[PDB]
Amino acid sequence: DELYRQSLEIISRYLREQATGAKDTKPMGRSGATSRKALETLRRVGDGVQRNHETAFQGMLRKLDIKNEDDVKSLSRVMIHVFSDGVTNWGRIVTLISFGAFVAKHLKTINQESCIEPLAESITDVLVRTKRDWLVKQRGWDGFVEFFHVEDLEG
Ligand SMILES: CN1CC/C=C/[C@H](OCCN2CC(F)(F)C2)[C@@H]2CC[C@H]2CN2C[C@@]3(CCCc4cc(Cl)ccc43)COc3ccc(cc32)[C@@](O)(C(=O)NS(=O)(=O)N(C)C)CC1=O
Repeated sequence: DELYRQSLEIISRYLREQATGAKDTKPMGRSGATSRKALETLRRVGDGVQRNHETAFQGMLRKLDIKNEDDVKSLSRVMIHVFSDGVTNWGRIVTLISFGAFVAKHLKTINQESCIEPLAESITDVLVRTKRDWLVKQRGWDGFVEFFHVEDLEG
């Protein structure tokens, strides 16, 4: 399952990078060039979403009351409720992943770093396993990179 593997790698790296503040130096697996550009895109676009919606992000986190492994496990049900049961577009996918990074940073601050990788698997599961058809039709991560591509300015 190339799409799942690639999705997991991108999502995991972003969540880990966000939580630790350090870049992972290990090579990407398959389709490395696209995965690199996807991660760079998430860095640009996800960071903005977290700031543009700072108050709501803090509010949702407080509402979820995330303390440990059991609470982190319960998030899949909530992701299905909120994300899967709605329209699909790249903006909503970025918000899914960006709030994931927001949760990962919370896990770091409460010294629950070990829950970050399971969280990343949970997000990947919801995204790929409920929206595969849409993702394929939109050209997957290549489509993601193309969608958010910014032209160089003249002059
Ligand atoms: C306009 N926006 C961004 C702003 C919305 C912020 C939202 O808060 C609204 C105000 N609430 C927070 C409160 F304090 F409880 C009062 C939530 C902050 C995270 C937003 C909820 N989640 C986050 C969520 C759901 C919660 C659990 C979760 C966990 C992980 Cl690890 C990752 C993602 C998620 C599913 O992913 C989302 C995808 C798309 C949208 C919203 C998603 C959205 O696509 C979406 O559908 N949001 S919404 O259902 O709440 N509604 C505003 C349309 C995001 C969107 O439209």
